[PDB]
Amino acid sequence: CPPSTFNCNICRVCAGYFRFKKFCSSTHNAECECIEGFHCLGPQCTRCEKDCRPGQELTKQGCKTCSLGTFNDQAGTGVCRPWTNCSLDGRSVLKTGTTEKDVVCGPLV
Ligand SMILES: *[C@@H]1O[C@H](CO)[C@@H](O)[C@H](O)[C@H]1NC(C)=O
Repeated sequence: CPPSTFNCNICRVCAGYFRFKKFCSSTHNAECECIEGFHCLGPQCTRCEKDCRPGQELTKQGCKTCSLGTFNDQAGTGVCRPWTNCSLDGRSVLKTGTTEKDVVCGPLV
């Protein structure tokens, strides 16, 4: 297919933020994937999106901010998880929660 051997047509080129997932051959077209530090945005991978910051998680529709009351301290990986509930643990709140940081509970009251 890169030399004219035509259903085979013209080969896709994977450059920049794209690299080759599957190389082109006589039987099939080349397939792209996103470079490390990036992920496919949409089902066909027409765009790449930068891996998510802390305070976000990777969904099927790209990076999304953690919903209020959840956090993700990891950069480029992990899931938004609920804040520690100090009250259920018999403790009080010493430092409040954020999208990036869990609540810090105090000593046993
Ligand atoms: C902890 O969970 C209890 C039980 O549902 C609830 O009363 C309390 O408001 C919760 N607090 C936080 C900070 O999540």
